[PDB]
Amino acid sequence: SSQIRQNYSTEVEAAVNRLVNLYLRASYTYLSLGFYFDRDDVALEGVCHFFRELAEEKREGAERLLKMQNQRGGRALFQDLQKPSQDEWGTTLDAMKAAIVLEKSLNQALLDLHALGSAQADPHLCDFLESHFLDEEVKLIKKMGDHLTNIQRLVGSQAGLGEYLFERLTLK
Amino acid sequence: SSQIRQNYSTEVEAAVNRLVNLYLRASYTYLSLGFYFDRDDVALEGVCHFFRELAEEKREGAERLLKMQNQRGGRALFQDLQKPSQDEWGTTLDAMKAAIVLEKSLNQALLDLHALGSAQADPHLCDFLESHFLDEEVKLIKKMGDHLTNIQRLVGSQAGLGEYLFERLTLK
Amino acid sequence: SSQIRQNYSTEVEAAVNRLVNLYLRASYTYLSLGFYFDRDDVALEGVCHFFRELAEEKREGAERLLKMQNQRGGRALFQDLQKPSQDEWGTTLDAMKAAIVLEKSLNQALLDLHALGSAQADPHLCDFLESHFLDEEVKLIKKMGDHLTNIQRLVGSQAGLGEYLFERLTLK
Amino acid sequence: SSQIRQNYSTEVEAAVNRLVNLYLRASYTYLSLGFYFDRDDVALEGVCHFFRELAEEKREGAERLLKMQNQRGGRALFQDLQKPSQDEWGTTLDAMKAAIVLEKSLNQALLDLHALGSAQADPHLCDFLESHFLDEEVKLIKKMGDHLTNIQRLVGSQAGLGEYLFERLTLK
Amino acid sequence: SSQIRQNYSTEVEAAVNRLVNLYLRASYTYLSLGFYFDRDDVALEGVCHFFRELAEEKREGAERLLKMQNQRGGRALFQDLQKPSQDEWGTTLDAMKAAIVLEKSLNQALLDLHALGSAQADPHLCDFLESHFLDEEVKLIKKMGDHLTNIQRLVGSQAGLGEYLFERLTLK
Amino acid sequence: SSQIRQNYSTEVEAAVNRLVNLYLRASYTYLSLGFYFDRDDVALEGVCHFFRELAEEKREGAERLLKMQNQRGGRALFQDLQKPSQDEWGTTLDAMKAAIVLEKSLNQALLDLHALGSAQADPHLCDFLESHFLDEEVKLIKKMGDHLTNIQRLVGSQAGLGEYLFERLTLK
Ligand SMILES: [Au+]
Ligand SMILES: [Au+]
Ligand SMILES: [Au+]
Ligand SMILES: [Au+]
Ligand SMILES: [Au+]
Ligand SMILES: [Au+]
Ligand SMILES: [Cl-]
Ligand SMILES: [Cl-]
Ligand SMILES: [Cl-]
Ligand SMILES: [Cl-]
Ligand SMILES: [Cl-]
Ligand SMILES: [Cl-]
Ligand SMILES: [Cl-]
Ligand SMILES: [Cl-]
Ligand SMILES: [Cl-]
Ligand SMILES: [Cl-]
Ligand SMILES: [Cl-]
Ligand SMILES: [Cl-]
Repeated sequence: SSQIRQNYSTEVEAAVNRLVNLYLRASYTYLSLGFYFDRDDVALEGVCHFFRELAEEKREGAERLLKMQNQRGGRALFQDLQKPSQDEWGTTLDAMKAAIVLEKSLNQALLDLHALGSAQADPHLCDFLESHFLDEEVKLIKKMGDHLTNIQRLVGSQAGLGEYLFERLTLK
Repeated sequence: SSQIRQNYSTEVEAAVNRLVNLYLRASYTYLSLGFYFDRDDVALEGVCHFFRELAEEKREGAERLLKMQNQRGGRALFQDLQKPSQDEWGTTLDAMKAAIVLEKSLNQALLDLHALGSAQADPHLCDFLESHFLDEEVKLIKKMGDHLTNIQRLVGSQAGLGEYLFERLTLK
Repeated sequence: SSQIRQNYSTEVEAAVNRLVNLYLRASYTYLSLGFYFDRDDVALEGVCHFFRELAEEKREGAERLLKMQNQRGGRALFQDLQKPSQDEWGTTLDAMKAAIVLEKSLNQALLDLHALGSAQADPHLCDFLESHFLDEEVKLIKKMGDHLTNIQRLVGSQAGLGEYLFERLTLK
Repeated sequence: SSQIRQNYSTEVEAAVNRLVNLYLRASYTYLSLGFYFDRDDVALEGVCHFFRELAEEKREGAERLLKMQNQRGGRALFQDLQKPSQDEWGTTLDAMKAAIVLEKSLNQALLDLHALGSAQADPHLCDFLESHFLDEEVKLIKKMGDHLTNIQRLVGSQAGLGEYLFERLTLK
Repeated sequence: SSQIRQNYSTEVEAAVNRLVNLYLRASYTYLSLGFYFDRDDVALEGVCHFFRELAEEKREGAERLLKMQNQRGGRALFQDLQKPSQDEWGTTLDAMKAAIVLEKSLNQALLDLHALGSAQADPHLCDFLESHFLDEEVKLIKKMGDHLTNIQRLVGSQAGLGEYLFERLTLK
Repeated sequence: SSQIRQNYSTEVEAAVNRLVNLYLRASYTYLSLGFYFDRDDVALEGVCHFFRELAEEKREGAERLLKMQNQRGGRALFQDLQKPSQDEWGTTLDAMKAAIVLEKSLNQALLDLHALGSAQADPHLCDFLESHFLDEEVKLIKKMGDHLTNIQRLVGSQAGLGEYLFERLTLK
């Protein structure tokens, strides 16, 4: 094993690889979400953009984890990437609900990894998560909750109109 | 026939002239759409602008086809231009539905011309269409589908309010 | 009829639509003229350019009339566009003679419309014509007469040489 | 199926999704290659950089395919992502040999997709591949062949020295 | 054969080499044309320049074909270059007639190569021709036809005068 | 013969034409050398570049000779261009040896032409050679000898490694 590796458990190494799979799976989900909102029969450009930007953010999260794995002397191992949970995503409301579920699963994986780092006394790992992931996730989940509340307020009234207005005046 | 003309069938030449007629007819339709939304009793400025810009795009499409006809040594022939299918265009929803129908007819004419070019082994024609028309049309039709979905979401609720909001927050 | 419409007769409205047809027909004629001078067996680039620029000017004239129709609360109605009077345009002299005939027909239509506006006491219409069309047409017809005189002086001598020289030293 | 979808076969749609999987698998392989060359006991920074930049290029290829899938009205479907073929990559020579094998498999998939597009008369697909993938792949494979020849010339002599020199004077 | 070569037939490879010979032969012809118009007893500087610039364009065409041959893994093979068809080129009219004959032979060779690429399902080759040669040739042939018409118009009248005027007012 | 021609022998005229053939033949050889080093199975980019730049230099030499031929009132005559002496060029060492042989043949042709100019008392010719060719050739041959010595020093040791290092650290 590495000439560089120091205080880096095989348990963290493996969990890191699993987290990479989760983030790339999340990126794939957002790719599918984005392109669904680009369909001529859905056509909510601002929604498409919001998800496509998240696909990039999650890929970037994976890359950051991969770089860290090499910095610590672990070995990146890639697994098959499951396709997204749906082929069609319903309304903006349905899609944002699915996004916040996804982000909470990522968040919980991050927290689990942190707890493992703390159990293994791996402060570099803890700092890495604290510095590049935990706050970003909190911020993102908050934003999603904000959106959900606004989408919900709009679409009790008259649903199509509310969906359009949200896209035009919050997302675009 | 031309000193320049090479691999340019009489069938493509004629189809090009017909496509010019279709694009100018489309430009005329958008001129009528634009000015209908400028009526004091319709008064949706952002809708007027969206259609007036399309009238310009379609005229520009025609000109591009005419320039190409001369570059290949074909002879532009102009025919009468039929007036638009309607004198009044209803709501923003009605108008966008009519626009996407129109654009799909243009798209199908483009695809037909491409197939003719491919049957005649005219790769300059194919490239010309691929480069200046097929993607533009795809993009435009997608945008229209996006708009339609947003208009529809807005105007199940309460129709006038939705029509106003769309114009103000997506189009203007 | 319009919430905006005021002092705008149905007779002017209809004449405006007819003038739009005439200007678009003129634009089509100039498109054909331009591309004829681009043939490898005609090959007078400066002549091609002079006509292609006029096609744009006439389309722009039509658009200006269409915008005005909507500003006054009239309804644009488009008709078939007749093809140009010729498929081949002869010499630069022949082509300029045909252009000045065309421009005089446009001019006379403009004057007729003005007289109708004056009979209907429609000073907005009169001003619109006076401001954006009557002087432009006068200027253009003068320029064409200038060209014709110079073309004619050149091509009594030795015709091909004169045609080349005009293109090179006046048009290009 | 889509309001936008036109001339886009289910066979191409599916092949596109498969190509996305291949490009993301390639990106994963390059992530593993990059981090292997960052190990303290391998320590060839210029090699690490060369592979890490390729991981980004392949992810970007996938994204471009996903964007195109949505533009055509197809539906992105993601599958599990297999881990890379090796956990340790040997020498720079071994690694470059594995890279060129990988790139040739991507190239052949691209060519297969093109042939399918050509069989389905899908010129947008053909152009998309021709414009954004086929030449890039050719260029890349050439570069890899160049590197391989230079690596091989260096490491018949005295292997460690050659590996160092290549990294320092070609890659860094 | 090449480590890079993929979908590149021996028939295209050979035809490419032949096209290189044709373009370099064309460059040589234009070199001779240029210098003939520089003779003290011909002395038409603008004609000399027009041909000398074409010699450069054709050499550049050859180089572009050679670069492409290497990119595809073909092997450039050079053959003897035949001298130009004439040692003296007559008038500007004679010379432009010879130029357009030459350009049409190049054009037909380009079209033949395209057809071969299409028969071999070599879309990189087709795109290469479409993108860097077919339109350039069309444009050039059109320009030559334009010149020929202007030269001919000038020199029915009084030949020396027309030849001078063309050089001074179109070419210089 | 020319209105301009003065003190320019038919012997020099003919030798100039022959030198043009030699320089274009040299340019062709360098085109083949360049593209050989671009093969995926040779892959020495810096070597490819060094030869491709020489192909341009030799074409430029030919053009300079052609311009001079016209300035003196001679008549450019082009002959077939023989293909290069090899289809594959071996190692960088083999290729540089072939290049210096070629350059010495060009140099000797230049010297022969100078001697002919001196025998014919043609000081314009002598100056032309002295000013634009003899020193360039000396400089180039010296550079090649420098390269050869460095290539040879590198590839007694361990040949592949030396070939790579030379390309990376001298050529690239
Ligand atoms: Au910790
Ligand atoms: Au085609
Ligand atoms: Au009036
Ligand atoms: Au195709
Ligand atoms: Au093809
Ligand atoms: Au001398
Ligand atoms: Cl451990
Ligand atoms: Cl799974
Ligand atoms: Cl035909
Ligand atoms: Cl009709
Ligand atoms: Cl009235
Ligand atoms: Cl009519
Ligand atoms: Cl299908
Ligand atoms: Cl697998
Ligand atoms: Cl073959
Ligand atoms: Cl021959
Ligand atoms: Cl002599
Ligand atoms: Cl020989």
